[PDB]
Amino acid sequence: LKHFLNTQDWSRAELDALLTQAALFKRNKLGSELKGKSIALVFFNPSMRTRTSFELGAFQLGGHAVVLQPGKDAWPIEFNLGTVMDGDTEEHIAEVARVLGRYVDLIGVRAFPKFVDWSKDREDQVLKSFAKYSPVPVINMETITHPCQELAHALALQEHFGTPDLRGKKYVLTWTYHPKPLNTAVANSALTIATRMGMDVTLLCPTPDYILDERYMDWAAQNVAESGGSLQVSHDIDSAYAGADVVYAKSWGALPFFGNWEPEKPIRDQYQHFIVDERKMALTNNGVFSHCLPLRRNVKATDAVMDSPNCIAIDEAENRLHVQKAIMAALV
Amino acid sequence: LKHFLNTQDWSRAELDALLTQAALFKRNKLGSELKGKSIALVFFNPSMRTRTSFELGAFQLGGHAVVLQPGKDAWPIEFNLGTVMDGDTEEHIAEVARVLGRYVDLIGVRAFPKFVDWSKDREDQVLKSFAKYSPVPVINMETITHPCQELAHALALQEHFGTPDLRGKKYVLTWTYHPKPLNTAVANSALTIATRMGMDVTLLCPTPDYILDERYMDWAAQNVAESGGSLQVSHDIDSAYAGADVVYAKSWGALPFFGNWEPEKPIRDQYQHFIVDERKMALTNNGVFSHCLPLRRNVKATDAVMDSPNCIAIDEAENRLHVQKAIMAALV
Amino acid sequence: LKHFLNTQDWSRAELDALLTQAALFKRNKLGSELKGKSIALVFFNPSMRTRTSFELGAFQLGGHAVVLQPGKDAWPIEFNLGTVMDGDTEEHIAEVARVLGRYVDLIGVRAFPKFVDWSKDREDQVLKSFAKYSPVPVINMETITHPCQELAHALALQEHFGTPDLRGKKYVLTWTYHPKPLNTAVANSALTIATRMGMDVTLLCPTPDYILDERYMDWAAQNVAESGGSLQVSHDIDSAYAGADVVYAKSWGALPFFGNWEPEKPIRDQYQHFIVDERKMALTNNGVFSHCLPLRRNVKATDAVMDSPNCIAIDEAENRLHVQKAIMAALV
Repeated sequence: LKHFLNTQDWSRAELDALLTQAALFKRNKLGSELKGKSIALVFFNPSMRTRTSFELGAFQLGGHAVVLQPGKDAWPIEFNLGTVMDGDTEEHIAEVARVLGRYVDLIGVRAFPKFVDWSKDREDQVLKSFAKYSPVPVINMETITHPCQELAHALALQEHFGTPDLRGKKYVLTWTYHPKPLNTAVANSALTIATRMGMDVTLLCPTPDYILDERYMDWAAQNVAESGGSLQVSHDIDSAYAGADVVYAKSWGALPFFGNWEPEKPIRDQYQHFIVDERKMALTNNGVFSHCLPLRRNVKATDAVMDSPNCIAIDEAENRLHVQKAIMAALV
Repeated sequence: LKHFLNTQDWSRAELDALLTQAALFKRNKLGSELKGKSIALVFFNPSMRTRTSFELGAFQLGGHAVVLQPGKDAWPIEFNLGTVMDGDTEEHIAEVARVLGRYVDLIGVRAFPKFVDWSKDREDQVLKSFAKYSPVPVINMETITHPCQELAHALALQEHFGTPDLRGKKYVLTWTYHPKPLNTAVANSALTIATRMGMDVTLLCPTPDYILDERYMDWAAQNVAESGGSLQVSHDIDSAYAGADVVYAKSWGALPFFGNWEPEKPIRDQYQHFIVDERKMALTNNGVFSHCLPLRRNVKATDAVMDSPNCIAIDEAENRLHVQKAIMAALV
Repeated sequence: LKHFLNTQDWSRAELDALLTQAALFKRNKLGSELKGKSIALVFFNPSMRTRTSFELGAFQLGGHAVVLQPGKDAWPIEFNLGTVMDGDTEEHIAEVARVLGRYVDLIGVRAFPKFVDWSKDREDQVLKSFAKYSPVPVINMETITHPCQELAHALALQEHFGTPDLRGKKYVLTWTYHPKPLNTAVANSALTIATRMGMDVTLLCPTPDYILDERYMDWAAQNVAESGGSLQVSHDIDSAYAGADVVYAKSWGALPFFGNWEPEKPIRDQYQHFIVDERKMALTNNGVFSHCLPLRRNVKATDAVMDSPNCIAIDEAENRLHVQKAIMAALV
């Protein structure tokens, strides 16, 4: 059974086909690819873009999305195997996945890490358990990676430069400030897709402690070797933005300080100058800026940058609708 | 771009057309006016009638409504301009409105005042910000006015008297009791529409402190001059209900005591006799009674009055469905 | 007006017709029985299977379900008659049922007992009030009985044995452990339907204190007399499972300890051995096991039993979709 857990599991030809179908749906949005079919959108965390785009995408293709929130309107779910369920969880994922599988044709799942222990969060237990027990395709709506965001981002870039071939473009994935440590998911995904697309990628971050998990650094290395791009880690702002064609910002807590954010607070607070502003963007080769959203203004990026004509964040957000319809169409 | 923020922004001919389309939809409820289209229903507060009627209205016209709850299932939104977003809000309305605008064809918004400072609540910041940044029409689902309720109310009255011309009818907008101070929204709207319709309006309230905001008292004065009706403020129950054709009840906290409700409590508590009962309704010219709902029985109105054949509250509630379909159809 | 509050209110011919239409829908799931129609699914408690199956069922028949949660996204509702509503409730069921009745064609309602006083919970006030004031058919989505579960369960059994006639089969409704006292609803329903189907029913429970409310014991006695089956209460595990054809497990708090669960805790805790495991199921006549779900693994039933090919819980869950479509189709 084929799922959409990560773009890394898909071949370049399959991803290219997805992006092309997405472009096609953008030209003709109403279709019958999901006529009479349904998708269960399981959210373990809040969402505005993902819930809205998936719900509308199902509707536009003749299907129907059922939105579920375990712990809120639905029952809390247990994922550990061979355990005595006398705690807070009411039912096991083994039953939940099988039951949903008797109702819907697709299952989307959003589950952010707990932020207590990265060693446990990095296993991607929720998503993997759904994929393991579900008899129908499972779609990652964001866990420790955000593959739907990757494709919306990729499409937006191809549309901006007017070509599907992004090789040679200078891509800067820069860390940004936030009063708290966040999920590395979007950063993991940006690094993954930018390298898979063969761009010259530079991972700009405050210190070596902010380098992404080895898993993704390795995916990136393997992607560069196959795509013809390049990977580089940098801690110098100016040399990074210089001649950049694309700048993608995202904040995340240093992995080594996972679970023990107390001492990491004073560390992030001394790098508030990583905020994307006009000065930095002026160093780029008339580069484009984007963010997965939601974005805190004057913290992650300045009002000027957000309101700049070079900001394609709204276009990237729109593309979430189109690429997700291509994904559901391909899996059903 | 045309929005539906207040009936006051619309000409009498445009409002008449809306009411007529509403009557038409009431006769033939299924249509294709919104086929393949969608509306984002953004709720910052609870709702039963508004959410249900809008969701069903979109469905009956071939469209689809996406229900969003910021702070609950969606991310909290910031509305202030040029501010450092390092607080509770995750994203700015500038981005939210633009993003939604890439997904849906219409946006409905419900946001009650905070009740901390009327000077700030009366600016109608949430609704105005959506209308300012949204590339698609915005619909008021209740903020400091409730225009959809106005039209449902107006239609119900025209149906009751069997004519679209309500001039000459004696209309009484009376304040009612409630253990707490409420939003003046529905009262502001009732005063607005009753005068726009040219009726002889009397604003019955305990003391001069319960007179509505000047903005609406002025809209009313201007409406009377154009419609041929009349406006009057009264603090005497009996003289008010006398010969009334319509009685609309609604409770609200005295504006001058906004933010400082402590001393206003003992003031409202000594006017519990404003409750609409059989004795008062018996003084009317076989008048009709209604309320926007939800209504607390034996507090705002008695069981007898609510169960009376002269109570058209259920009809007014139904009409919310029909007038909203006319509104969405007109804006799309 | 015909409602679906309990199978006991329906004749055997009407129930048989429902089960047959359910089997028909299982073969051809898309239809137009609810084209342009809608159902309001009112949930006063969480739900995964019921919300999903009803929402999808409405969709597959061309209709639309509106999901409402009083106290959450909708306003809290008052059910007591002739009372001063100055408390937590905002509106009365008399108005809520009438209003919904002007919007939708069917109303489903889920409301679990409060667990404070069985004498009050057993009156089934919420469901009865909806049926009393609603101008459209009302459907029980689980209160003190779970009739939709009964039919899904019954269909699954007929499919398993390959015949609609279940007379003669040995049916064991066994109590199971849980760190807390639960609703007797599913147990009440299992006893009701198993006897209505004419099976040889044995109510297995720890002590006489765990015998179900007289209302259902009497329904069962009357059912046996009409169906040709039999009813028996047992406190001996081994003699119960012996030669059983079906074993349905469910946990519930002893009625006599309702409201005062403190002393009932040490009582349930000494019967943890009622958990359905391989040893017990091995005593059956190659019997089938099921549970309404959600189910806590290694508490109510063991991993082995749940993963056994004799467990038809997933099939029973699926059937909720089919029998509910038959119910809505019959009532509309």
